[PDB]
Amino acid sequence: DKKYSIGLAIGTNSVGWAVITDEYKVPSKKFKVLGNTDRHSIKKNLIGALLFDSGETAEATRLKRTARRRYTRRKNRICYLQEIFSNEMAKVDDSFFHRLEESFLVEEDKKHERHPIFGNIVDEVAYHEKYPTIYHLRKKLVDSTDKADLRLIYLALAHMIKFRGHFLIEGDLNPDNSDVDKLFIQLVQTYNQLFEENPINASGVDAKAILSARLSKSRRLENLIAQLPGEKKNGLFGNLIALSLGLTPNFKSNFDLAEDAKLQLSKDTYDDDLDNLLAQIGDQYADLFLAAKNLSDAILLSDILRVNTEITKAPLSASMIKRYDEHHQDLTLLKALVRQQLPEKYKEIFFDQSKNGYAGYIDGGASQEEFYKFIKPILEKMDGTEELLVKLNREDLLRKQRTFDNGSIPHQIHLGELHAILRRQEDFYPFLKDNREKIEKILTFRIPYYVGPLARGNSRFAWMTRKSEETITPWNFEEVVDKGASAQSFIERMTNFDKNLPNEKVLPKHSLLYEYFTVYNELTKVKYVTEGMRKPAFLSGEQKKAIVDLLFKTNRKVTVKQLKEDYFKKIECFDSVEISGVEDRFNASLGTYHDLLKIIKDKDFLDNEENEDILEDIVLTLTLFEDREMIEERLKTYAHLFDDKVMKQLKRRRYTGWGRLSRKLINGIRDKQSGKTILDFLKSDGFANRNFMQLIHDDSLTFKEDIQKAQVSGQGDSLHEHIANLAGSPAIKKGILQTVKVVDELVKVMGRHKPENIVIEMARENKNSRERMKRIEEGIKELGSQILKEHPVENTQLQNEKLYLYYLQNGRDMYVDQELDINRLSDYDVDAIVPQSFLKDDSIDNKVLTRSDKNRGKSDNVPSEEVVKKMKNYWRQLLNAKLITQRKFDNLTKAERGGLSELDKAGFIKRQLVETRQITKHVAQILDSRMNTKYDENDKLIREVKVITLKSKLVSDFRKDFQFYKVREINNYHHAHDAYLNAVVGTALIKKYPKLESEFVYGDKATAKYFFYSNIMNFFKTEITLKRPLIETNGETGEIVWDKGRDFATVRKVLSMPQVNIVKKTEVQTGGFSKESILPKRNSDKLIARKKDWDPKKYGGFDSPTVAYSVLVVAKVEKGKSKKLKSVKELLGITIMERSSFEKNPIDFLEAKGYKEVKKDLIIKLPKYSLFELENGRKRMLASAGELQKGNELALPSKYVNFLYLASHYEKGSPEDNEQKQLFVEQHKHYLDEIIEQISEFSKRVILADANLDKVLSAYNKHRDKPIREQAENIIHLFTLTNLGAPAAFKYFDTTIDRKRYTSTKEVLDATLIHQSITGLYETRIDLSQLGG
RNA sequence: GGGAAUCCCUUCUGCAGCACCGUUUUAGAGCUAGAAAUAGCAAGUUAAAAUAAGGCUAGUCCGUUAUCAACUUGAAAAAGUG
DNA sequence: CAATACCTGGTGCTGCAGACGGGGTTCC
DNA sequence: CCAGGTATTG
Ligand SMILES: [K+]
Ligand SMILES: [K+]
Ligand SMILES: [K+]
Ligand SMILES: [K+]
Ligand SMILES: [K+]
Ligand SMILES: [K+]
Ligand SMILES: [K+]
Ligand SMILES: [K+]
Ligand SMILES: [K+]
Ligand SMILES: [K+]
Ligand SMILES: [Mg+2]
Ligand SMILES: [Mg+2]
Repeated sequence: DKKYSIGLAIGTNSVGWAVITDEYKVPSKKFKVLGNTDRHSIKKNLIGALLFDSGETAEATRLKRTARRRYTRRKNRICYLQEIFSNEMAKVDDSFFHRLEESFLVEEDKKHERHPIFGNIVDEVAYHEKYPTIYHLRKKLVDSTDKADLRLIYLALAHMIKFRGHFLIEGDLNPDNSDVDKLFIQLVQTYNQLFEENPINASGVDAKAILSARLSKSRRLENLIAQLPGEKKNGLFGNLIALSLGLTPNFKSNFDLAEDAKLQLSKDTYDDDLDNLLAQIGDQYADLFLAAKNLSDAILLSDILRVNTEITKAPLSASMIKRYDEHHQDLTLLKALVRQQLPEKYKEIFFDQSKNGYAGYIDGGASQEEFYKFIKPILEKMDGTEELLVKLNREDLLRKQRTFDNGSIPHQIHLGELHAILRRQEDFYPFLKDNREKIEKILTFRIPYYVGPLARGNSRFAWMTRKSEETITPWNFEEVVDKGASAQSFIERMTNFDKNLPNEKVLPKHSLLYEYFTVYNELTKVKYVTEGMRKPAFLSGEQKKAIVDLLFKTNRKVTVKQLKEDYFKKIECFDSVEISGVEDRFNASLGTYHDLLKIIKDKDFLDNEENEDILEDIVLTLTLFEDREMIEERLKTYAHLFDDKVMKQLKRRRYTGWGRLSRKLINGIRDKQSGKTILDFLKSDGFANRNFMQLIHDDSLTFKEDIQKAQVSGQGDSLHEHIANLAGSPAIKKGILQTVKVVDELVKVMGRHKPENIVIEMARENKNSRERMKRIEEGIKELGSQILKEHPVENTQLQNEKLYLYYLQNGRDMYVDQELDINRLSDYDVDAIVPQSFLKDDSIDNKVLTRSDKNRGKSDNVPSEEVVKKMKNYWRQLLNAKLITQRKFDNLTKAERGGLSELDKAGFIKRQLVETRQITKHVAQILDSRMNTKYDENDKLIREVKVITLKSKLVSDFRKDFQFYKVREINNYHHAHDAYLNAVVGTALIKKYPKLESEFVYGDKATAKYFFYSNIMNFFKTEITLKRPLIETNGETGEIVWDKGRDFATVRKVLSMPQVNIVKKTEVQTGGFSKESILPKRNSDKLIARKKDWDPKKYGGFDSPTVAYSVLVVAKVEKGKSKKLKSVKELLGITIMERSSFEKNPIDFLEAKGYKEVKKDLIIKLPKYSLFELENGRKRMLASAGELQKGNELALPSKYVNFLYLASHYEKGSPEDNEQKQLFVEQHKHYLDEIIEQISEFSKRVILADANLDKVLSAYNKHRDKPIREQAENIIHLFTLTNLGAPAAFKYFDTTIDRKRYTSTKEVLDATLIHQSITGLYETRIDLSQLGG
């Protein structure tokens, strides 16, 4: 009675729970029932499962929040411009902005004339005739010298400001890198300057048309190279052109380089990458690569601007007008062609918005892509459509001006047109001259990402600090906003403090002191032996100093070969030396030292300790800030120390990331007796050579004492705060908090008696096609492969394992250097790099596509050495293209390092059994600290409750070994059953082997451990491979842990119990008010106004609102023309938008809806999934205010569940055991009819879907000659009809059963409402029939 | 067992700053023949404004995450109840 | 009222911090 | 993908 344990199964949508006794039995209690029914108590088994909707991330909320801010600020830009235009526009047209503001209104509601620009129909029609698009007006106002109407000037400037373009490019544009011809010519000039003996004849080469052509980068490269005889695309000039076109050329073979020189102008590394390449071949080639960069800028701009820039200063608007003119010409030609050749199709093409013709393209919902797909065969079917087809395949036919690709347009182009119009019209309007830079600033200004929202103490997201308390504008931003303090707070609010010194900021990752620390920390544990030496020796202080000065300060990376040859041979005169503590090359390195040595070119400055501070500060500025102007402002204090050239090169250098220790810990605090810092000991510590860990843990030093003193205790978090700050998915965090609440309630159930053990098991948890396609595109263009050209793929298709592996392997076998056939993927094998017997990893990271798995070698180990020798280079190419990860490459190449040792296999099995994920440890810590709170005489924790953590494989193997099978589709009982089995297995496992507590309980020979952990669960078995007692006891205590004659029967009876407390968490719905779609006007009271005065009957709006929670209303409503009061009882869905109004005053809200004399005390708040019971135990859940969900569980008996598992081949064993299971299936075939009858009785009692049940019965009687396996597999599908929750469709073979929905909630108003606690053991039942007259 | 620093990374959480579309109502004089029903043709590419209703704290801020059985108290926060 | 069937905001970019899981060097 | 809103049909 008093002693019990708890089993828990923590999932993303469920928390299973069970209470067990000494004999692994589940108790049952009488629980009091509250309410107004005649039932005063109820018998409950202490087993169940809480169900809840998934916890959501904050991402969608954040995207909507930032979009909201962007809409507000766009409006503010327009408002700034209008404030500038106010007075003079009032002189010209005192209602122009008023007409713009009310343009959306219907004429009935307009307070001014309905024509926006000019206020009369003649002028308006004339305007549209002269300027059919806004880009016509923009080009005119840029080119013309005449004084223009102020309203048209405003419209042009406002159109530029409202849709200003991206900010991906820093600086200014059109810096004479505009022409592709001239930059190509200059690239030829530079190349011919370096290679006089090998010049290129570029005469007659139309570089403009070739490089700006609308074709793939590689195709344009091929076109240009074809125009150059004796020049190949992978030559030097070909690689430069490929770099300008945006490809990833490898300049290695061009310059006979050893280090691969892959360059892409888009990658962040290029600025350093080039500097690396230029380090090997010299700086004579710098001019060449920079000329190629200029050419790249030219080609990128030629993508956007398709017009000659010498006829107009508005090339973008001119290109839009080109779109318009070609659209007009081609539409005229297409209309004439269709009239002549296909006159019957003309109406469908140009009049039917429902079809994807021109009518649906302009008036319907047809996109440019859909319109091209619809009209492609029509153009092919006709004659004279040759050039129209050319334009269609170029995606340049009948184009609009506002299109999806206009995202390419940089803001500098709109800025050029804006500045041009201002320059034209400031000659006539003085306020345009005085406010020119102001309007330009309105277009150009961005709030920096490091500043955040410009709040004033009412934003939990803001961090900006102001230099003065006044309104921030785009023009006073630098003066009002403290950009320095704001940018510093942006980082320091997120960065960790030193854990050893909690009040000390952490050093920058690339700090010189930090890398000195890391290098000395690694170097102090290096040992070496020679011949005459008796014992390996540490490196002395002088030796480490010499190694740093000779190797670490002359090479970016120091290898063990460099250590042996460049020091031990050159200095110590050793011909042979054995090194330990480092393999291949040192992990740490003085990278910042070499960066700054290249930049400032003063090694003595870098080595002088007096400059330490300065250098540190500099790196800090390069790490703390990312804006080059702010970096310049901060480095200005050291301008006197370096040349202007060095200062510029220093500006361009930037670092990211932070270390993990503070400067005060590394080189600040000093040991009391020695007076030496941590770094001082790392540089020299006699013959002990203590490292960081030893230094801060040595009781003979002051470091440990000072670290203990420096720790501070912050304000303790709450349970919810602690769980929220955990590192994990918000879904599993929701599960964790629910688990803790379940444990608290269970302890209260057991009379505040704490359990003996708590066994917890956390489920392994596994758009995305977009990320996969991004990976494959990047890796293939980085690879330089044409696999996407020769074989096109949709991102969705990549959800196929084998095809995704095909593209990740560039269509090649991973074990044989051969090509694979896409059409033969069904014949190929997917192989685990490390076998799944050892590592149960089914990720693409551990899988590989090969023709035959036989070719991997031996199945017991990692791929053989022969395969590695064959395929290592191909694997390295796949690695550098990110097509395979480093771990995948290392597992693939482990055979050359000995392959899998026996220790590796032992560790793999141990991993399969012992849980090591950090989040599970955090849950165990939470439970352990809540259960165990007292301390003993030695002030050590008293662990009354053992928190055991198990992995899912233990209970899964238990179920499969002792035929306690699970079928998830039958019902939700399997969560509770998993919890029960977790408790049983964990308690029994630690009872049998107490020494396992260290492995399995929270708190403080390889063949032998492999054998042991593989045979840890054999004590449950009676006979193993190739016998054991029926009673299993503990060896030392003699206590019984498992009775194989009685306890298995207990587990069976527990899993057979029909009454299981499955509780669906009732939740108030939150989030969006309704569907986002802005529907057109319609006569319906379902439409919701998008603005207070926008009557949806005239303006359209939203519908489909989400009900936050329903409310039971008992009141009277007026009836008929007489308004006679009639008593009612009904459900009112309070929408999310209505919730605040309803809660502020419920009576006023309800009376506004029409209810009179509302019984205030009878108002019942009913969230989603509110439980109601009707007749014959039939239950419903509240799906909404006008729909219900299935509220019952189908407790299918255990015999039928195990039969369904075995018959369907759900998941083997000995062939004799296989045939025993097959013979049992065939001997119990009648279980099929018995299961169908169980389902039918359940559906007639509870589901009440006459049509669906009859159709299912007909479908079952139709496929009775089908194989037993397939019939069982589809019986599994049938349980969707009876599953708890929302109805859904399901297929029995090819017969589709659509969901029967409960579109009415009238009945629950007279049924019994059931309020359940979190476990469901405590209930309050309210007979709703006793409400209302 | 647990933990630390470094290397190669890997995956995910949280935050800020932007762009392009979409949609919605209005504006872009449709014409001719019919009494009209309708028929024959012309035309189409653009813009304004909104983009959670809105809020007070009035900021170039905030408004979709997390958390929530019932009951007794409680203004609430919370505690308590089988 | 029951069956039925439709519908459902999307794309692209920049910058930053952190923990996580897992191979390796060294330690507590 | 779900699964609740909506209108159409009856
Ligand atoms: K009017
Ligand atoms: K050629
Ligand atoms: K369209
Ligand atoms: K190494
Ligand atoms: K930085
Ligand atoms: K100077
Ligand atoms: K919520
Ligand atoms: K939700
Ligand atoms: K509940
Ligand atoms: K590690
Ligand atoms: Mg707004
Ligand atoms: Mg638009």
